[PDB]
Amino acid sequence: SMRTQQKRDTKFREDCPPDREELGRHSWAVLHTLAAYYPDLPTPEQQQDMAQFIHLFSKFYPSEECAEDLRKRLARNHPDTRTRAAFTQWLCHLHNEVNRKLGKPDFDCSKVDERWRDGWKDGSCD
Amino acid sequence: SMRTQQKRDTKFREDCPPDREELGRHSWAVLHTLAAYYPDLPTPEQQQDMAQFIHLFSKFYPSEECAEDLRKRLARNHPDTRTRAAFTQWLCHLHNEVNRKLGKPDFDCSKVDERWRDGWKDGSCD
Ligand SMILES: Cc1cc2nc3c(=O)[nH]c(=O)nc-3n(C[C@H](O)[C@H](O)[C@H](O)COP(=O)(O)OP(=O)(O)OC[C@H]3O[C@@H](n4cnc5c(N)ncnc54)[C@H](O)[C@@H]3O)c2cc1C
Ligand SMILES: Cc1cc2nc3c(=O)[nH]c(=O)nc-3n(C[C@H](O)[C@H](O)[C@H](O)COP(=O)(O)OP(=O)(O)OC[C@H]3O[C@@H](n4cnc5c(N)ncnc54)[C@H](O)[C@@H]3O)c2cc1C
Repeated sequence: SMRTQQKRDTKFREDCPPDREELGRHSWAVLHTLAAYYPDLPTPEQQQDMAQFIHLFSKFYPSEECAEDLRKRLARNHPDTRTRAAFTQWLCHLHNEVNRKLGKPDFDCSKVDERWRDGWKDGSCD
Repeated sequence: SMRTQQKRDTKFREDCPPDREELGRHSWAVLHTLAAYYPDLPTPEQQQDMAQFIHLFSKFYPSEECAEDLRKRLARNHPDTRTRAAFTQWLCHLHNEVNRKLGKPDFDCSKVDERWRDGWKDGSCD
């Protein structure tokens, strides 16, 4: 007809405030990348500090419906910050809870190191 | 000649681990958007919590040269979390310190609400 709700075909200026979905994509990128490089043997102070960082993220996330849903999840499913393996997996399953809520498919958590740190073992990121 | 160092012309798969520059763009988007929606009259607990969030961000940022430079800055220039106006401006000047370090121009901090929350007053984001 002529307007379209397909955003890529409408709004061409990139230096605009993120919307809910764009803030979501930036935020998952930040969280999964921080997790990907977290220590395999973090000190107790680091484990405490990462748990507090996730908690404080949930207080300040500015999409209020998303933030409320996050604070509820963290109440039933505290972050496992014991190791890089535990924390990267924990955050992957959390992200999948949100994907399922929104009708998006599960991401295969076995792929988290390829996706967020190492690149696909086929070399398609190189 | 035939390879190019212009990344947009080389690597076409978007679901790859962010590099230093891509993690930077996601991270500034997250920080400036969190700041944009912070309260104008935050409680003392919120002011404390936002300062700790920035500190913990600086401990966990996984590009180590960037993170070290950040922790140095925060030692000389503590976050002003007293109000939304103070904090959005504080974070803009911090981002400009990094821009200057890297040979990028200053961003006009008077534009921060347009850029990160409201959209340009000319309506080019609508
Ligand atoms: C903490 C948080 C809570 C949110 N809650 C809500 C909400 O309650 N309601 C709402 O409408 N929106 C919410 N969002 C926004 C939402 O999750 C999506 O970010 C947004 O809808 C964009 O979806 P997307 O399809 O682009 O992919 P996103 O879900 O943004 O995913 C980005 C990329 O991450 C990778 N990925 C996907 N799943 C995983 C996984 N499980 N582990 C590792 N990598 C993965 C994929 O490569 C994907 O393209 C929230 C976002 C955040 C960061
Ligand atoms: C905390 C932090 C520290 C970093 N330290 C380093 C480092 O020491 N060395 C290094 O090589 N890289 C560092 N980076 C990465 C670096 O700042 C850039 O993110 C990266 O080089 C990409 O640059 P860019 O030109 O795409 O724009 P970015 O600087 O990523 O900016 C993204 C967008 O933010 C907007 N913007 C720019 N400046 C401001 C401002 N002052 N206030 C509000 N909005 C603004 C503009 O619209 C811009 O396009 C760091 C990033 C972070 C988040």
